[PDB]
Amino acid sequence: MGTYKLILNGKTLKGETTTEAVDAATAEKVFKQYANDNGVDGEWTYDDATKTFTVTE
Repeated sequence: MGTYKLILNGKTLKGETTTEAVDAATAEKVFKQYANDNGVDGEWTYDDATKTFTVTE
């Protein structure tokens, strides 16, 4: 597997968490719960080189 670094990059608040899965779609699907619960809903963009997945709002 690979560890995806979730970075909440919002217009009011931010967050930083980490979760590993077989693919990007699982990282996104799972973290969306927390993202919207925390108050961030934006553009989900991934970088496999850095293993980062930023939600920019």
